Amino acid sequence: STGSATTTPIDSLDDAYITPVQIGTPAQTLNLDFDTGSSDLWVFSSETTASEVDGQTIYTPSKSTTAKLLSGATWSISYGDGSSSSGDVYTDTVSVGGLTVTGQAVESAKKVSSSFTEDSTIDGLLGLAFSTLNTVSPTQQKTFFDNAKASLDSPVFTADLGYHAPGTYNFGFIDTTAYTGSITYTAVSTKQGFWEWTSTGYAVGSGTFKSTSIDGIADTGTTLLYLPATVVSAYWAQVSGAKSSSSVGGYVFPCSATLPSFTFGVGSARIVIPGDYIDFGPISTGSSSCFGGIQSSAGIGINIFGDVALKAAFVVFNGATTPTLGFASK
Repeated sequence: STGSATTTPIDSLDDAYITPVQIGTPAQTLNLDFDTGSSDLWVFSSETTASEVDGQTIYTPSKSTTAKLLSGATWSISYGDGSSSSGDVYTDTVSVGGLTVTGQAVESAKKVSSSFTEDSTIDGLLGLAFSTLNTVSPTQQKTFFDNAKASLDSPVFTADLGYHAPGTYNFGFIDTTAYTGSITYTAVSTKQGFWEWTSTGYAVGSGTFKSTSIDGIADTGTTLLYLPATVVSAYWAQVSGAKSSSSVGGYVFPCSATLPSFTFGVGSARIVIPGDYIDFGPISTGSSSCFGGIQSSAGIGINIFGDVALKAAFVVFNGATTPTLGFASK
C-alpha cells in the first residue's frame, strides 16, 4: 500500500504545516501537524477542557463506531518549545492520504497548553519519530508509520515541504518526479529516538564550504534551523545590522536586508536554502526588525534541521531495518 497527502502552511510565514487525517468511522477529518521529532498522535477532542479549545476541530470518540478506550492508558508530553498536552487514549482507524491503519493509538487531549489553544489551525500532532519516544503509559504505543510499515510497498515516508506553498507527505514510495538530480543517503542514529544524522558542513552565501560534522535531527515539527553558535554567528555576520537580541529571543535583522543563502552538506552533496527562506518577518506588527530563521542551538542541547532546512529538500525517511535519511534538491 501507499498514501499521499498534501501538507499546507498554517500561515504566511510557514510557521508549521497541517495535513488532513481521517480518524474513526464515519471519518472525522482533523488537520494534524506531522512531526518527525516526536512519536505521539494526539488530538483535540470532546474530552479537552472546554476553555482550552478555541476554534480547533475535535475528535469525538463516542461518534466513532470503531473507537475503543484503551483502558488505563494515559499520556503526557512536553515539547522543546515549552508547550505540552496530556490525556487518555483510544484505538481507532486512522487514514492518511488513502493509507489506512486499524487499531492506531489516538491520544485524546484532556489538557493542552496555551500555545496549542491559541493556534486554531492545528487540531493535534502526528508523530513520526521512533516509537521508543511514545509517551503512552503503562503500555507504550506505536506511531502511525510503525503500524503501517509492514503493509507499505517500501518502508519509507517522504517530506516535501513547500516554501510559502503546499507540499506533500508520501508513505510507501519515492516519487521520482518530485526532486532533481539524485538522492544522497546518510546514516541515522536512533539512540535518542530521533531521525538523527550528521551533516558534513556548511557555506554562507557564495562563500567557501566549511567541512565540519554537525550532528542534528530532521524535525518537521520545528519551524526554524537551530545550529551551533559558531555557525549561526558566521551566517548573521554577513547581514548588515543583524544582531542577537536577548529581549526578542534570538537573531534579528533589518527588514530592509537581502539575506544570503545557507548551504548544508549531506555527504558530498549540498542543499541550498535560499535567503528568503530565512526571513520570518517583523518581530511585532509594523516593526522594521525582522526575526531570523537560523538560530543558535546553544542551550537546546541538540541541533535541529527544522522546516527552514527541510523545505529546501526532498527528504526520505527510510525506515528499513537500518534506518537512513535521504536528501535531494528540488
